[PDB]
Amino acid sequence: RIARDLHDTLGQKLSLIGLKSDLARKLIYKDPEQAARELKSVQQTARTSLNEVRKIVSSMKGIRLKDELINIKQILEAADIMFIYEEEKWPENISLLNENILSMCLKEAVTNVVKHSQAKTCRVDIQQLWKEVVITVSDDGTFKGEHGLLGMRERLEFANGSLHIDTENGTKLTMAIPN
Amino acid sequence: EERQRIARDLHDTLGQKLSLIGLKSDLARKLIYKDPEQAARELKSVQQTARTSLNEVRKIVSSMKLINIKQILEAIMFIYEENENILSMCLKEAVTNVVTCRSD
Ligand SMILES: Nc1ncnc2c1ncn2[C@@H]1O[C@H](COP(=O)(O)OP(=O)(O)CP(=O)(O)O)[C@@H](O)[C@H]1O
Ligand SMILES: [Mg+2]
Ligand SMILES: [Mg+2]
Repeated sequence: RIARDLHDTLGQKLSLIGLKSDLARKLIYKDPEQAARELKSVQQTARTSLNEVRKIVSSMKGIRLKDELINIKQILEAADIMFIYEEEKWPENISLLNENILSMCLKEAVTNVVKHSQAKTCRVDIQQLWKEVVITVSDDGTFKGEHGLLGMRERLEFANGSLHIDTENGTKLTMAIPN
Repeated sequence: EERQRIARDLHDTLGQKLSLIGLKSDLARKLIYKDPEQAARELKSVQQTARTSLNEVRKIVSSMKLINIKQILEAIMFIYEENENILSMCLKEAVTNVVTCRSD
């Protein structure tokens, strides 16, 4: 996973930084022009490696719940669906990891609204109850069915939480996760 | 805090090594003609830092992914007589540092 990306994209860059380096050395007196070229190559590869790092560190830190909310506001307004959120007391101390899980889920949910729902409006509820945080997303558009969905289910279930789908007044997704 | 530790270490050591590869590379370039033996020295320095980054990636990977302490002690006599993450990592470092040990 994280290991294959690290080892591969980053590994291959770093390996290459060494090889090109060593080549440019071999050419300092025989072909200084070609040493020079080789090293701009080195610097370009090193810069992009820094990008790779950025990305990896970003996945592993996890998206924050708050930031995911902000994001879904943006997304729905861009799809012209109306964003309703009656703000209430914030989740006590949810896991840093569980909070990512919720953010990822909420993401794919809201996405499915802008994609299939034909919805006018979309409600988002975040509430802390018992020793578990539950987020609800409903949308007033007809359900189109009966990847992403089974995905939420599983992420959330290895988590020890659950997912429900209700297609009576649209599609109301309910994710719950322990802390 | 474990994915948080890992993101942090990756960004730390690899952040720095890659900037250094940046700057040194750029220097050797500046020196190809005005000072080639120095350009060469600089570049050996770049290769070495690429090596050590490869090592660092290698090790972090190893943290996500006892016989070993025994033969590492051999190569200095040791005694032993018989959460997983924290305990194995911490004992590994413990004996790396001691390199008689039942704890030495
Ligand atoms: N809010 C919604 N309104 C209406 N239908 C929905 C819906 N959310 C999901 N669906 C239905 O579920 C189907 C598949 O959902 P899922 O998210 O698993 O796949 P998808 O079609 O979004 C592509 P991906 O697998 O890349 O997400 C859709 O084709 C659609 O019929
Ligand atoms: Mg989908
Ligand atoms: Mg030590």
